[PDB]
Amino acid sequence: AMTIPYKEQRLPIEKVFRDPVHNYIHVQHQVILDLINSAEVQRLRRIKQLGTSSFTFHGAEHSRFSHSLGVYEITRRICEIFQRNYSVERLGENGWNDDERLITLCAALLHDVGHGPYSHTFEHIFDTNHEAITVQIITSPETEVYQILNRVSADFPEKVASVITKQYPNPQVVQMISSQIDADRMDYLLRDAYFTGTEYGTFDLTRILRVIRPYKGGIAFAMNGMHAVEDYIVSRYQMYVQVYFHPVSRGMEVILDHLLHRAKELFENPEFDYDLQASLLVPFFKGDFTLQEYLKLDDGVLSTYFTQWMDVPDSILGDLAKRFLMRKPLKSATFTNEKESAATIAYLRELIEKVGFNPKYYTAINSSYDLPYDFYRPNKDRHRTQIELMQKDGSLVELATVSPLVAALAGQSQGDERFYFPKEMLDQDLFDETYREFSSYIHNGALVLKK
Amino acid sequence: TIPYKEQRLPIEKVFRDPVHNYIHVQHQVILDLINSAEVQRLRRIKQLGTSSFTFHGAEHSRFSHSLGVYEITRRICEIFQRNYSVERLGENGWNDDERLITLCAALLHDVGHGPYSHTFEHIFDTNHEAITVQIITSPETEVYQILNRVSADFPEKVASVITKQYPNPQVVQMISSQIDADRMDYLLRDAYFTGTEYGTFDLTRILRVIRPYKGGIAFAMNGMHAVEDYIVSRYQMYVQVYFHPVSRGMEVILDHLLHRAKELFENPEFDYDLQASLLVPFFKGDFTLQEYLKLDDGVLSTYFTQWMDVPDSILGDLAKRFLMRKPLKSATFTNEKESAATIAYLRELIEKVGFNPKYYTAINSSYDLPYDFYRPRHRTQIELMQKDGSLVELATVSPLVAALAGQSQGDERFYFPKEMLDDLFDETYREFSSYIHNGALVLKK
Amino acid sequence: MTIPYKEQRLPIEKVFRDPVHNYIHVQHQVILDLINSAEVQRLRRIKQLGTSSFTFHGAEHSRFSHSLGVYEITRRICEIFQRNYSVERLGENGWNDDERLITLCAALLHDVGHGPYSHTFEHIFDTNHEAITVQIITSPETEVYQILNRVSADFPEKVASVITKQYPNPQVVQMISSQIDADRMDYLLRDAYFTGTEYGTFDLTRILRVIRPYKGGIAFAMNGMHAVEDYIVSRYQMYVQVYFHPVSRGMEVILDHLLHRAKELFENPEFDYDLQASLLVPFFKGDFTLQEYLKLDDGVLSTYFTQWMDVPDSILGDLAKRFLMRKPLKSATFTNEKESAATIAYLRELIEKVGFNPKYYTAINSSYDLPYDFYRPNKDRHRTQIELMQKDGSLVELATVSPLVAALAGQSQGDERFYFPKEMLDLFDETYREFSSYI
Amino acid sequence: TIPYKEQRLPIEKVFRDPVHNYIHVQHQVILDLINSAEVQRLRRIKQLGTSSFTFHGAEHSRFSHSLGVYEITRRICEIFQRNYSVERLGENGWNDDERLITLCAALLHDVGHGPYSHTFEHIFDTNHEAITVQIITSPETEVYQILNRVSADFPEKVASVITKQYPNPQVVQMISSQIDADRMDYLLRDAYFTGTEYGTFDLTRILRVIRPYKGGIAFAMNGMHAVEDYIVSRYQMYVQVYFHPVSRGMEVILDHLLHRAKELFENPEFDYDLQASLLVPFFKGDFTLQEYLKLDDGVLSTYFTQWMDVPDSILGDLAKRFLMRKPLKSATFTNEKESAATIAYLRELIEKVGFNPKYYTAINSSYDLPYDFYRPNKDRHRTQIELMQKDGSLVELATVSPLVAALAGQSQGDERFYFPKEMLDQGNKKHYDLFDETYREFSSYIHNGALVLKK
Ligand SMILES: Nc1nc2c(ncn2[C@H]2C[C@H](O)[C@@H](COP(=O)(O)OP(=O)(O)OP(=O)(O)O)O2)c(=O)[nH]1
Ligand SMILES: Nc1nc2c(ncn2[C@H]2C[C@H](O)[C@@H](COP(=O)(O)OP(=O)(O)OP(=O)(O)O)O2)c(=O)[nH]1
Ligand SMILES: Nc1nc2c(ncn2[C@H]2C[C@H](O)[C@@H](COP(=O)(O)OP(=O)(O)OP(=O)(O)O)O2)c(=O)[nH]1
Ligand SMILES: Nc1nc2c(ncn2[C@H]2C[C@H](O)[C@@H](COP(=O)(O)OP(=O)(O)OP(=O)(O)O)O2)c(=O)[nH]1
Ligand SMILES: Cc1cn([C@H]2C[C@H](O)[C@@H](COP(=O)(O)OP(=O)(O)OP(=O)(O)O)O2)c(=O)[nH]c1=O
Ligand SMILES: Cc1cn([C@H]2C[C@H](O)[C@@H](COP(=O)(O)OP(=O)(O)OP(=O)(O)O)O2)c(=O)[nH]c1=O
Ligand code: NI
Ligand code: NI
Ligand code: NI
Ligand code: NI
Repeated sequence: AMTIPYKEQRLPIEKVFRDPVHNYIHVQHQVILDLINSAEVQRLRRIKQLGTSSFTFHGAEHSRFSHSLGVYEITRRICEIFQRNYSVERLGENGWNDDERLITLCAALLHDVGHGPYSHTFEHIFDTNHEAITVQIITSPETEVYQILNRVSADFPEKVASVITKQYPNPQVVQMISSQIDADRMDYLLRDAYFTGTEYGTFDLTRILRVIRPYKGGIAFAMNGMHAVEDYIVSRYQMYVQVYFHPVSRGMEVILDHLLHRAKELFENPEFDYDLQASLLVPFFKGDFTLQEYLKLDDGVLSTYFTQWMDVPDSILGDLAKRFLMRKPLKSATFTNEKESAATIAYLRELIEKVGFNPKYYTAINSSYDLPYDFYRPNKDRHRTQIELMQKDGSLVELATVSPLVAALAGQSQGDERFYFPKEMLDQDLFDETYREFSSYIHNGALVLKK
Repeated sequence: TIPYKEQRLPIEKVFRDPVHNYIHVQHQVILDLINSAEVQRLRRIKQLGTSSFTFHGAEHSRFSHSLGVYEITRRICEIFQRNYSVERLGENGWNDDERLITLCAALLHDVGHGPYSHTFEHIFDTNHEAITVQIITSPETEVYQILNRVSADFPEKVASVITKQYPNPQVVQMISSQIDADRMDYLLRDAYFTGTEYGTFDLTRILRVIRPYKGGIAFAMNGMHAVEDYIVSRYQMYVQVYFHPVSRGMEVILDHLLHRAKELFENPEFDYDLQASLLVPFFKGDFTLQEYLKLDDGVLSTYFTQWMDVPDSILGDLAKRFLMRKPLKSATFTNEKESAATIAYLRELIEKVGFNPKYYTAINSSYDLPYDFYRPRHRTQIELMQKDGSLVELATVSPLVAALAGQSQGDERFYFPKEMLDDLFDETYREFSSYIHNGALVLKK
Repeated sequence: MTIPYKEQRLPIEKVFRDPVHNYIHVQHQVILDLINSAEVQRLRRIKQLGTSSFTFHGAEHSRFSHSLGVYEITRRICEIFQRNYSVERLGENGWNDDERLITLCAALLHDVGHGPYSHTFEHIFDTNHEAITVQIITSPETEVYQILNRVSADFPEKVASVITKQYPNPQVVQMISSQIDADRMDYLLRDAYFTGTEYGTFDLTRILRVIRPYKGGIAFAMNGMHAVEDYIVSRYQMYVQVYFHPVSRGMEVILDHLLHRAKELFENPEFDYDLQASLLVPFFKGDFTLQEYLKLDDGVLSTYFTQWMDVPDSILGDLAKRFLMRKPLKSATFTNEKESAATIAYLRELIEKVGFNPKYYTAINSSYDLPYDFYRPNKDRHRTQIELMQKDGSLVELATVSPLVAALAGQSQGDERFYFPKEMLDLFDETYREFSSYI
Repeated sequence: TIPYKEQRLPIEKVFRDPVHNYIHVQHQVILDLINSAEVQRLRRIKQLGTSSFTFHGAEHSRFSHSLGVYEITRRICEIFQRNYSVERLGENGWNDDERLITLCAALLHDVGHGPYSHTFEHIFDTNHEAITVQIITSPETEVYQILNRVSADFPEKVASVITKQYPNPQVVQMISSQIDADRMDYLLRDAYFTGTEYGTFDLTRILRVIRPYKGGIAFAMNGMHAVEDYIVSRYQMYVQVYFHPVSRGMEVILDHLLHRAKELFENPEFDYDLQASLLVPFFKGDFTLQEYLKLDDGVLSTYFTQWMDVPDSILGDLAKRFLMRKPLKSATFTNEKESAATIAYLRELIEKVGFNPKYYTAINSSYDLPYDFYRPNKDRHRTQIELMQKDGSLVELATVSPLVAALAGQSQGDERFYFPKEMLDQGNKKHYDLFDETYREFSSYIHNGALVLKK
């Protein structure tokens, strides 16, 4: 027993957290344990990983907390492997340097810490940015996370954040958390599939762990593992078109967006004279918030305020709050492009209006390209956009050049376009002719462009 | 127009479920119930309460559990109709005319649960069974309007299944018995989401041996082992998950947090605004059904977040302990009588160092918990059906089930702040420590 | 009075545990009798993948389990069709559940004519499994026929017409045989399950959620395009990684040359030795009865091989050792059959210098010859389309709307391999320490 | 050149396996053993014998099981070496010099099994452990020539691990104990192929807590529940799969079929040709290793097909019953002594309708099957699963697990009486009246799957 500095302190016994996806999360460092236990990581239990997806895939109730630990776990497994077989002691200057282990472990655990409730929707209404806030959390002395990291060394908070912002000077560390095949994507693809119940949009983590390699340029995958790397791209693409891009979840998302926007407009309007009782949102209505105010938000804050709003003297706010709480998403139809459809969309909005729906709150144009999921688009100008396969002689070849399957998927390359509207426009009074004519513009789930 | 009662969906509707793969909805009435306000609200209430603090995958809702119970129930009905109908077995067979009502009841069996049900009923004296019946039979609810639209007597009938007075024992026992769709779903779903997996017995195997008869529901003798596996899963799920001390430590905090909130609300000397409008009728002890329906898990945690800044050190700390996961630790003890003197002394030491033992200690046993154990109320027991129709008791023919019945080492725990086991309060902490060895009380005083 | 055979539903359905589908559900007496019949039972002793097990050692599943899986998938389709898309609701574009029994029987029986190592066997002895399937279904001598004849007199021929694609209900025909059918779906899933190529598994439940009858047969909902894509990708992965594997084919060549060599020394009227190959005699002669064929299974051949290891012919004895002890020939990849012709003959003579004959130790082999076909949709042939159905009932060819499926189709995966002994790569050293120049 | 014992393959050779995903081979010795004639023939022998008749997925070979056991053992040795080497725990630690012999013993543990091993040993008085040792220690085999090439004394040492005489308890217990690589693979693999998907435990959690100590192999106390799940899976596989009556019905037919063939061969008056050359040494009770090694499942089934046409009624029919799946039906009974006179009477009745009772009936119990229950003997080290406390002391599993005590206390084995199915049923719409009253008399003794003794 010696004087062990904080950065190297180990728990007397390994701590294990049951996880349905990875079986166990293994924790050996005091620092990592203290981070998991910190106020701002604990906060992630109360924020759903998949936002509105749970309305379509009702198993999708998992938290950002569990995913954060999952990412940590995969990262830990990679570090173990790198140290065992591909260390600096074995391979020299560009081998894995295990002094990088702690920072890589912290970066993995904390990568999503700045996420708020329904963050994609919250960011569009309130001009937050989960990435900026992640950095702020890590480096602002008021957080428990900072106080832990600063106890490692004085510059440790800045270093951890630089990993997340991809400015850290070791590409093996950067690319383990963020690349085209990283611990982050690997956990969420496995976890989202496990909980939605789409268990066939799933690859083999262990085979990928068998072929993952560190090198001078970052992280590559041995050539004999090409097929396992293919399965991963297959899962990635399957999860995108089947789960994340689902029209009904997006329909709920549109409601949420329009709900939060109406609230904000009401708060700012002097002619509106009722109390929204939404104290934790006030700083965001005003566009003037602190990190502390932000850290108080989670999914429950929003739904709690929505419940209180079902009684508001505003018919639109009231209805939108109802729609979100009770699951009444807007319906959608596809169109080709914004330019062509413009005239038809405008006219359908007129019809919707005439029937008593304010088009601003009850319609939207929506694309899957707008969502935070990117396709594999390997480009030799941005090295972190490629998946590299390592040949036996140590040379690298980009995945798509050797895999026709991947090249076919990377070339499927397409995001959709949708127009949203109330279902009651199609469900079937002195509005007969209006509904009849609206329906006639919808065929095979698509806008008929007659105008 | 076709009658609501008979409104079968021309195209089946399916909901992907990670446990059962799909929930199949085949009747308009069932779809309408799933879509109704008071079922939807179950999305916002966690099935397992504080268990997620121990098993972080246990974030599944009462909503997904309710759909699961409905699904297993649908599958038993389909097997009953195909293999054991009245058309074949008469009196001992299944009358599929009962399908709609059995399905509505299975879907709604938990609709009156509030947030952190067990804890909530301890503080505010609510009752989920009674509220479930209220929801089904009160005209103000979407659920009622749907059921009443079936026929005028249908709400009361549906509720009679849940009260266990519906005159069909096959219908009653499908929803509630020792082995029913409810327990089968939660064992499988809890196992699936916690990742414990001990509680994965083979459902299709039980579905293959489940039989109707004149006095309820039995299991074919050739399915004894399948039934044993279910008993084993229950045992495991109870001993490993439901009775977990850490989860119960978080429950004690929640309990004490809500009590302190109530006390402050009633405190003439308390100036601060709790901004807890939805909890107010419960603080006051005068609440309506509509007021109860507005409650969910997110309501409580939102209010706890606001409370973290309250000028009451106890309330502020208890809210922090719940939101930031700082449970009381616990140690086992055997006797309420002999450990008493020792417990009283530990409370002194805890107080000595500045924790109010009313808030920062508790006595807790797994006997208090909502779930129970199998020991052979009106019927509630497992019957094995011989090929000749006669019925045998499971425990009489399975020594394994018999052995586990007598296995109820349900503990007793004293809860206390972790700080006690880790400034010259140091001697007090050491004293306290010497009374605790390997998560168990050392009886000294 | 008593129930017609045609209509004998079991009081309690019978279940067969299957690791792929969890359960095979049997609810008709006709189906149970067929399952229990002599010619279906013999499929237990014939491997589904022949020589693949030498490369993927878990692939020891029989054709019997595959046959039951096809039956089971077919049953699930019918049950869904009846529930949601029956004639009662859709008329002419709907499913008529009176067709259930014939469809299930055909599903179950589709492969009954398969012998041991089917592809190889047909190449040497000139047999045809399709023809034999029909023989079995229509010959008074089989238990299968007796069962079907008991349903009604014309039932055997109707069942067979389903297999031969001549039956007048395209829905019945396409369920068993099309571009995505119960057959393909089971073997892809099962071959994946047993080889352990875990992905190559697609989501069957999603396919069964999107599968639709219509007047011209079987189509798939447009909103299920991605599910259908998942199927195509699995298909591609299985072909490229499993069915086309060179090591498995290296064993196929040995077996081919082993049986072909045994034919020769039986045909050769000179050298006299008891081959002991009682059950192969009719096949050497090319005149066999059906009963003679039905006695053939994997164990028969390997039992003969065990004996052939000591036949005075060193070529046959070696070949038998090689097949029994897993000693496969190696292979390399080239492009043209006319361009490479000079390169082959040179190596042939160099192998003969070692003391082994190129006629039995080399071969020309391509992936395109195997009993597996790529999805190649044509404008004229309706059999080669996967049809997607829009909500208005209009059909769209899968490849028209899926670039991924299109890009995979145009990917002309065609192998071309020359086979040679491993002993080449290592008499004295100065014989085969030369011309390894093809790496 | 590098010594054979140390020879590593240029690149790791991976074998796709549906159970363990991959089998990993690094040693030249292991690759050669896998490739050897005696290991290869395990492809031609089913692991579960007659189980495939009740669970039709169960067609996996003893070969894939052998690679599985090797793989699990390799994973354990790997864990033992990097976490519990002698360099770290000294005396209680793992000595990686033992790796190669342990892998060899794991791969070869079942090499002496012939076709339908349990039935075959009953009729022909073979012993698969004896034969395994023979294959390892006999110069005539490919397996010997590989092992002896390791070193002169290596074959004897490999054999001693299997006979459990080898001095290192860690090596012996990894391969044979109450919780070893052998049991772990077949439980998982048998579950995987039968499709009893919930008859499985978690290999990865056991691997996380498995540990060497001076007296062998133990498991960290923090992994007790995972050890529990292993016992649970073990028990459910026994009761649901291995002990299945229909599978045992087919085994009874196989047993009597082989017995009849032996008897017919021994009859001087019966001069018909059985055409079963490879079985003749076994009929005679005089076989060599080489004659045994030629035997597999395909040899037997081939002979059974010919036997369908042999002019003995009993043999022809039994051969048909085995090829065509016509198992004997069965009824349980609890006590042999009290049931004995009744069984004799039922045997008379069965005989009366034309079924020779010696071939068409049987009595067997699950106790007779090669699956032992967990019964820890407090003074017999080998019978126990040891859990290691934080203090380093060992505590037997049942001692601290009520569930395991409950399962271990419920350890029992049935008793069945087997008879032709046709004794019970009377066709579709009954017509066959000539023995009708005998069928009814017989039927009155079979009730609720059990033999009923009249009062
Ligand atoms: N209706 C409903 N569907 C749910 C729920 N949870 C998950 N789902 C799944 C099953 C549905 O088929 C799928 C799509 O949701 P909707 O039914 O609202 O959209 P869809 O376009 O199917 O509407 P429709 O078919 O016209 O009722 O989401 C729920 O609470 N209610
Ligand atoms: N510490 C901690 N444990 C968690 C969390 N989520 C799940 N768990 C699980 C891991 C362990 O199974 C179990 C242990 O909880 P604790 O660390 O609070 O209690 P314990 O007394 O076992 O450990 P301790 O001595 O308090 O560090 O809870 C979390 O966010 N923090
Ligand atoms: N050697 C061998 N491979 C097997 C066996 N069972 C399955 N396999 C699989 C493992 C490999 O994925 C694949 C390769 O088999 P081979 O070693 O015969 O072919 P390869 O071209 O690797 O020959 P090589 O060892 O490189 O000379 O076959 C077996 O019993 N022996
Ligand atoms: N009949 C039959 N069953 C099989 C086969 N392969 C697996 N099994 C399974 C499914 C059966 O429910 C189980 C029991 O076999 P049997 O049907 O021979 O015995 P059981 O006592 O069920 O006779 P039963 O037909 O119910 O009077 O074995 C097969 O080829 N034929
Ligand atoms: C689109 C899609 C849905 N689902 C799930 C999500 C939902 O919970 C459930 C129903 O989804 P739906 O989008 O409703 O799909 P459906 O074809 O079953 O019916 P329809 O579109 O006509 O309503 O199935 C998948 O698992 N995979 C998929 O690819
Ligand atoms: C007994 C048993 C059977 N099975 C499988 C084996 C068979 O393939 C299939 C049929 O089992 P059976 O032994 O036939 O039992 P059953 O209840 O399905 O019907 P019966 O007794 O009337 O025959 O189920 C299990 O998976 N688990 C079990 O415990
Ligand atoms: Ni992430
Ligand atoms: Ni419930
Ligand atoms: Ni087929
Ligand atoms: Ni074994």
